[PDB]
Amino acid sequence: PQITLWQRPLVTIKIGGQLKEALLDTGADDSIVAGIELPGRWKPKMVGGIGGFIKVRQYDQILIEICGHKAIGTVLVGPTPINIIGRNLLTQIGCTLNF
Amino acid sequence: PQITLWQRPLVTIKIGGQLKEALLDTGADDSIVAGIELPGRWKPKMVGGIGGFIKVRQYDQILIEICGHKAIGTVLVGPTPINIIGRNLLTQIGCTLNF
Repeated sequence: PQITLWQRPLVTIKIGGQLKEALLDTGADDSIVAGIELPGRWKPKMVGGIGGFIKVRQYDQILIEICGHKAIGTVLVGPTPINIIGRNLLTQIGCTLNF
Repeated sequence: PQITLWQRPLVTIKIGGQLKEALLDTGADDSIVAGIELPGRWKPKMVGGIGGFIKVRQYDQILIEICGHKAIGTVLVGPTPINIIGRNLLTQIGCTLNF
């Protein structure tokens, strides 16, 4: 689809059996989700933004479905304000910025 | 132009006479420029980010030429690490997200 940015670009995701809303974030290299009790083995990652820092758990090869498209990447379950689908999953679904 | 998200969407902006590079951020409602000179008056404003909240100065009607395109809007000058061009300017230039 084509999303006009006058409205926050929140889309629906299905991850590990849970359904939650996530914002497509072109200014995010990584994807961060909160409240998703994910299975498996996890590594660390200290990721950062403006404000500073946040401690997240790095889970790899997690199946995540973004508005009907499936992609497999690195999902950081974190203490974030909103769910973020970063570029690492946006490239998978073929997301482009146009103007 | 169309931007592929494999690499960060960094575009050149001409702001207040200065040439700088900024990130086209769909997940940003506001634009923030890392501590640079902008002449005049301002309002306190504070907005949230992942891992925080930062104190910014709300400057209005600041001209920005985002990749030759002119746009006049709100630019916050603050302690941010990366310069962001949020939806308040991306809507003006007609930026959409596509997949």
